[PDB]
Amino acid sequence: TVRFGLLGAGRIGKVHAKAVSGNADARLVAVADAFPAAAEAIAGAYGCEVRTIDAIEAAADIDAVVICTPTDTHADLIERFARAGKAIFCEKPIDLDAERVRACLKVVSDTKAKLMVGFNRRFDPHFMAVRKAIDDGRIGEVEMVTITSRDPSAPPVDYIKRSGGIFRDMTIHDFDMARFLLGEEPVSVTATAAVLIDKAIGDAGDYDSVSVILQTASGKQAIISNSRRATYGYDQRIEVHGSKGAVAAENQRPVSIEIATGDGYTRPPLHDFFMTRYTEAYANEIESFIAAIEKGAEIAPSGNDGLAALALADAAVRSVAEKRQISIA
Amino acid sequence: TVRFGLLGAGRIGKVHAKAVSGNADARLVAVADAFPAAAEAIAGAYGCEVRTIDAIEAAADIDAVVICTPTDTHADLIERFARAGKAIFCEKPIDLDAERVRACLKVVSDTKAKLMVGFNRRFDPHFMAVRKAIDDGRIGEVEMVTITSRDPSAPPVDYIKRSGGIFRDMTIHDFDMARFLLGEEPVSVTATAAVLIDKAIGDAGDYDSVSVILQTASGKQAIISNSRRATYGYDQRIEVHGSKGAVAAENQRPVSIEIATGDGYTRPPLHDFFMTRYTEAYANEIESFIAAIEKGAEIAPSGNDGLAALALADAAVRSVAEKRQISIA
Amino acid sequence: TVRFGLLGAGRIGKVHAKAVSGNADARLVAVADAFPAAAEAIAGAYGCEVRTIDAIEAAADIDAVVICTPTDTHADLIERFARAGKAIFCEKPIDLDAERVRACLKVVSDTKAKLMVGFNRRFDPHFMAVRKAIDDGRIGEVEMVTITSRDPSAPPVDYIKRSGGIFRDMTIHDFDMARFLLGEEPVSVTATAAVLIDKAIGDAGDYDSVSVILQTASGKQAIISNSRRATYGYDQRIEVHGSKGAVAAENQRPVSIEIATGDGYTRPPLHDFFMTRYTEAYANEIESFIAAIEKGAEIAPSGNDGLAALALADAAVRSVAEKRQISIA
Amino acid sequence: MTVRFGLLGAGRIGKVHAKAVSGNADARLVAVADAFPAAAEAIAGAYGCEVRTIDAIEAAADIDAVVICTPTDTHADLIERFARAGKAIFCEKPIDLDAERVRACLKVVSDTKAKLMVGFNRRFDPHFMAVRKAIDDGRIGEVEMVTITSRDPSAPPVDYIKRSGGIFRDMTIHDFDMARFLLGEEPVSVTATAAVLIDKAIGDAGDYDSVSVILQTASGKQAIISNSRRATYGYDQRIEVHGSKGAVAAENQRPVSIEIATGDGYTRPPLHDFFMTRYTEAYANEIESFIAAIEKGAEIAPSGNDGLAALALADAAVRSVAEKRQISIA
Ligand code: NA
Ligand code: NA
Repeated sequence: TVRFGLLGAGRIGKVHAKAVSGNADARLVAVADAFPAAAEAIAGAYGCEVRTIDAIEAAADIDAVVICTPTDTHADLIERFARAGKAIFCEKPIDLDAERVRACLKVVSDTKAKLMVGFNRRFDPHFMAVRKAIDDGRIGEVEMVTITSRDPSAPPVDYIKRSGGIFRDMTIHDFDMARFLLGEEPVSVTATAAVLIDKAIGDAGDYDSVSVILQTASGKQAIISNSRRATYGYDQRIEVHGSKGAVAAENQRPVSIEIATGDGYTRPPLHDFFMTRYTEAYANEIESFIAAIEKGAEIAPSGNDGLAALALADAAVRSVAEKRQISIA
Repeated sequence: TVRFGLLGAGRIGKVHAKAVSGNADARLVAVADAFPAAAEAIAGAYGCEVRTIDAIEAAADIDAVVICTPTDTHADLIERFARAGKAIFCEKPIDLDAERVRACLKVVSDTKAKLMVGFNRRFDPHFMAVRKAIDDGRIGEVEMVTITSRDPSAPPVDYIKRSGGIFRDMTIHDFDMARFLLGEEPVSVTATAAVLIDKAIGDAGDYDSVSVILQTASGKQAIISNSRRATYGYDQRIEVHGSKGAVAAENQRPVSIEIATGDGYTRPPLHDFFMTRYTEAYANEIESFIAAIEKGAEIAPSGNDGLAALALADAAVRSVAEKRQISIA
Repeated sequence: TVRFGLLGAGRIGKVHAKAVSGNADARLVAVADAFPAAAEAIAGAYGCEVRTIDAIEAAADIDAVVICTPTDTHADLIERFARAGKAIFCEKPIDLDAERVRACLKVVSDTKAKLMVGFNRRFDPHFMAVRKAIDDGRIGEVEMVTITSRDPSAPPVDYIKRSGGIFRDMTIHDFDMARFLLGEEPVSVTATAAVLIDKAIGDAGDYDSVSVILQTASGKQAIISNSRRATYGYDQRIEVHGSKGAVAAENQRPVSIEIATGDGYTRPPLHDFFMTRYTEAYANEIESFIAAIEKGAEIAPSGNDGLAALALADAAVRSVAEKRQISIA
Repeated sequence: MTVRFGLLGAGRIGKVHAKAVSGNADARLVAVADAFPAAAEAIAGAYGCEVRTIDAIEAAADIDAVVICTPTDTHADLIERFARAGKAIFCEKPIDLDAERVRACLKVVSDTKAKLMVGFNRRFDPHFMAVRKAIDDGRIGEVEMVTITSRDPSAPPVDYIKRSGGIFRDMTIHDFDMARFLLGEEPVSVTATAAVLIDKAIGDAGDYDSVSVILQTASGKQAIISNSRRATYGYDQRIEVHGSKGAVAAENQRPVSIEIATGDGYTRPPLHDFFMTRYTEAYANEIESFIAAIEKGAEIAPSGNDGLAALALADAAVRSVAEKRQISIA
């Protein structure tokens, strides 16, 4: 069985701890975090040791690591763990700077490391079923993709300043989803953006409401709509229109009931955020990773996928600034 | 009693006739049409006269006209009937050339004439309830609009050649819808396009699958998605995300049943023909005209709504060709 | 051209007058009612005559009659017009007393008259589609039928006293629906009942909340649920489970929008009034009556359908009182 | 503290509880038993617990609680034995098919102050719980009329049918419990109909496969229940409650929710095959509630009396079909 070390014991870390513990072929061996209480919290809940990042790098009883530390640490930590011969799962992003990313990937290649990036949406049972429908020919040739993502609320200002901006922090999942759904590469990005929700996000130099169109060489188009706040919860919809039809995945909620009164028919709001919306996705993610470890199996999403997504995000940022379509090729 | 002349005895003409005839405050006095069998059938159906356009224009027993003739006759007809002192309902568009439309409206302004343009979707009960919800404060401030429209099949190449292209012929309804749903004027347009469905359309100098982002001065965004072909029928969706919540209108189908087997739960496809989808909007549209004549209120959608829609289409054509964001004057 | 007399100028009469007039194969010739002004308002609108019932019965220029007068006149009027050789459409029921109904139908049979009873739900587009799915074999052999009907508001006591009680007045439509969906005769009825909504209904000797199970000789079962009051509107559902799958018809509302907030996703309530739900069914029913006259066609729903549905109501009453399953002779 | 569990029975239902016990943070699966050692071994293999005998689990100091997933004819005796041995007991439905036997069993459970929860897992489903909570919160006013539809993907085999006590005792039993859960009051009368519409071999075995039931309470509230042994579209599990101020319903669940639209229509996937995947959250919540009962001493629901009450409704349904009349509940 595959022995895991977890780095980062915050929201994202907890979600991965659960997934690892839930997986029958995986053992969660140690946790590390800057805040010791935060690693202890997970150590208790799951019965694993607390350790330093250094110690996990050094330990021969760690086959793989899961990196859920802050954004600034990622590229460094991947390189370190690839040097030490660990299989690596790293949460988005590899880095905010595309050149730093390329450097980090050279190391992975040179060390022959297994790296999976965290685009968890590719492992959602619902979104997977959309992709399998496309693969089975149910909608013919893909033509037009529509992706709408709305977070329940914006992060605080401090996270925004470090985050790399909405396109890189939020829209990046959707850029990856567009690549996942289209079946081929976007070669052009045009984007609009505004600050409609909270001035303070503008003051920090970010946007909170963005719209994007990507186009491939064959003309297929993907439209992305993003908003940092929705009162009804975590909006996560995909839709693909094709020559033979369309396929969509509806929004998920934790509980599905309906109450009818003179005021109408009411169903509950959506999941608060990724923690509960993507529980099954996290389990499928870890399982894929394990298959990619214990067998020599194709890793996806790869380091190449994290870069391509950032490339689109960078190209969107510029599109907004230069008020025009930005080539990628 | 409002005395009507009808110019155009085709499919739409037949509908508007039905509406006018059955309205208690209006009478269909005469019909004019280049197809003499078509004008005769309507005359027989509603016991009114067949007249030439000239006779209807010069007649003293006609208070208003419904213009359902081909697009290239619209501007000229509007000017003539304004000068003759009739009130005018014209089917979209006024003309295809912005410059021509401007000159037409100068004539409507100077004659002080009543002109409604046929943007029927403003009169759809479902879309009207969406706008009403926004008016009632139910979603707070409008932030992001998404509009999806897909026809059940492409037009024939002869129709395409005199249509003025997808942005002017199809998307024009969505541009108006966007203005209807946004609080505000769009001041920028950006667009992508392709020929995904039938190369005969690309040859004829047109696109069949287009995407459009519009932004207002306050930064509000509307996204428009159009496809000329959808095997599942006539797809007409609007959604508006706001600060307090979101509102949307659902697709319509002629019967609401569901059959469940080992293959799944299946509901029928949507309407296979636009006129069946919009039977109520066409009725409300004329009813509203006839009512706005009598009390003599100011009219929407108006000539300028006709122009603004077209200019937005014009900017979309440029935006694709110039691969950049185009500003509205 | 089928020439009609309308007997009864209340709200139902007005709707039926519309249907007859608008039909290319029918003319509304005369209208009777106990209140002169009611009859005059209809006749005047359709440019036809006010006549006495006696005159319509004697008249050689009347081919068919629509009966919309009070229930206690139906059996007598049907007999009269059957003897007079007119085709007959009668609003339910023939009479509240099954022996009286049997007498009426013997006269109908000896005179070889044509009689349709107004079980308008058989002509609803949605319920017809369900029945067509069954006829086409899409659910295999019918096994289990579930019918739910709930009114928006309970009727006033004076309505109740002349209604024959909930089973004869309300459930009667569901009993006919059951026969229509089962495609074979129920032979047993088991029912329960209560006064849950308004004690005044119980004080008048009636119930407001009832449950019924019908079973056929082959063992197929239909369950019926009825409530006199639902704050969410006029609930009318049918479901049929069969050997290969199941089929259901969904509730109808005036507009199809949805608002999402932190309180959840809310669709509007159902129609608040029954005639608004059944617009098309009333139109189809009359259309189909007129086509059956033009042809020499077999008229359904027939007098016998009227009797069969009442016999089920009578058995339900007795089942409630005697706490047992009642066999239908 | 950690609750130490012995599992008795390693079939389908046993596997589902193994998973739920395993998945719970406060519990450890220590021992499995089964009459077929391969089946037990398989569960021991996959979870790293021991294969013991039932006698051993009974005598074991290192067992706090048992989950009884053995055949139905062993339930009442096993409950009495583990009650006397001081284990907390979770028992899959039924306690017994015979109400007098159930009564004798509950007397032993009461005399030994044993903790017994019976397996009406539907009460722990997040969707059904939220229906009940909405009713508790007053969102539909006073309950008036309940409608429950349950349809299995396909019928069990004849050998199972013959030892099952028949469709009312074996299938509808869950819906009788659900009706009591939703109504808030006891049914006092049962009237039912039945037939063999699906497979004549069920009828030849003395059972029915398609049944309809109406329950009524003293205040007049009514519950209609519809059951079919076979639905091509999967495991149909719906509840609906009409009240004075509105209605509340839980829709069916399916494993994947997508929609494909073509000229043929808009198609969503079929439902869950069976209880194994439909009720995974419910089985977690149930074990969680059982542990809470063990840890805090809270009174248990679904209790022994709830198992008895559902069986008494089933017995009344059987009589109602045979006698063609409404049967009152003692
Ligand atoms: Na006529
Ligand atoms: Na555990």
